[PDB]
Amino acid sequence: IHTSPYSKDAPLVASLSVNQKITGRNSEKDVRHIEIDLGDSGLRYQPGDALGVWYQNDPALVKELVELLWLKGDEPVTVEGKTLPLNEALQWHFELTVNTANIVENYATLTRSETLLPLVGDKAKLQHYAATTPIVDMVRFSPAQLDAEALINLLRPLTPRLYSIASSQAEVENEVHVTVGVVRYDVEGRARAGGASSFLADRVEEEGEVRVFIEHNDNFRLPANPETPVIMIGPGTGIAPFRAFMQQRAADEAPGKNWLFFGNPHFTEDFLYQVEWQRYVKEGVLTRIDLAWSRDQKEKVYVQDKLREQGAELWRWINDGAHIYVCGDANRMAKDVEQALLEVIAEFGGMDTEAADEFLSELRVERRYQRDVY
Ligand SMILES: Cc1cc2nc3c(=O)[nH]c(=O)nc-3n(C[C@H](O)[C@H](O)[C@H](O)COP(=O)(O)OP(=O)(O)OC[C@H]3O[C@@H](n4cnc5c(N)ncnc54)[C@@H](O)[C@H]3O)c2cc1C
Repeated sequence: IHTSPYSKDAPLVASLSVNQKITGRNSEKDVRHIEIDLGDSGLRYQPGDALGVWYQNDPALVKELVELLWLKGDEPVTVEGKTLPLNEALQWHFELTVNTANIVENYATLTRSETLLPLVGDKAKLQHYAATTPIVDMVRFSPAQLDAEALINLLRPLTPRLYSIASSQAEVENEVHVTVGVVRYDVEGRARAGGASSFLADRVEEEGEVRVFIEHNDNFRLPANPETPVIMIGPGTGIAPFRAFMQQRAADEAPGKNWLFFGNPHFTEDFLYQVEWQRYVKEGVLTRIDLAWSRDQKEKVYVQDKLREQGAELWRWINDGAHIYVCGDANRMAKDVEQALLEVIAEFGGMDTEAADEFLSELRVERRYQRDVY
């Protein structure tokens, strides 16, 4: 019923309409609010879905790599059977911004780096090297000749990055919006960044071309049912889909109660989309909002601490049939929010541990505990 030309292979050639820094002038983060125009295409998506974004590497990063190897583009290389100049394969077809244990160990072996060979066969050193030294600086630090084919052989194909959608088409129309944290760091003074997030944030697009597709997520959806209470836990860039949810519930005039738990380092710099949350609260759509600012005062505070502190009202909402949503960092945040939810269930339901556990699992079976963590 909704088939669509357009997918990860065959993406829509869309364009960039807004690229706006959303963190204040003293934040440590660079977060962009992006809006991509979907023209005529009819690309459709629902709150909860994600936008797949094809990206190109930075041409100044390819150039730095090409030059440290003594090559230029000129060098023909084979990518999936077609013959291309090396700087095109590097800009469009291969990953340059993520280093791995495997790429280090292979590059070490291949070039016989005098300086990286001591890492070969040592997992912990390899992962540590990779986790701190991007490809381009591994080559700076270990000069060695590499043909263009041996260079391409070593790299991993480029793949699109997924960004939770931050808009509802009922509000925005033929537009998609996304909330991108831009990965930025430096090695000795050389500015480095995430391939896709820095592409969106700094390069291709000027107001300008982007290749996109929808990654549907039927396991991350508002209640069909405008009256069911929703609980939303999305710190940092995890707030995206919750901006999709609220655009939807405001446009549909759903009367259901909505609660947002949000968190980030500083109230005055990292309150993503702060004046929307104020208008939502003012219009009656956002019922409750709890905020955790980790760096504003000494003791570190996170959304899990706020869940714990609102346990009793959380338990009352859960008992009113609330849906619970978690979005954001899978590594520590998802796990710490889970435990806090288990502790709220145990303490305000009457149960302790295994029963709290069965209770959350029943909520998930049942589709009242949905997560999009990454
Ligand atoms: C379903 C889903 C939804 C998502 N939603 C969002 C979203 O709403 N917003 C969002 O921002 N992201 C989201 N992401 C994550 C996003 O897809 C990306 O993985 C993220 O944008 C990073 O991609 P990148 O291309 O910019 O960087 P990459 O190029 O993939 O790289 C990150 C890296 O930089 C290096 N690195 C970083 N810092 C340093 C340092 N100091 N020292 C040396 N090495 C370092 C690399 O080795 C690795 O660490 C989502 C992911 C998924 C799967």
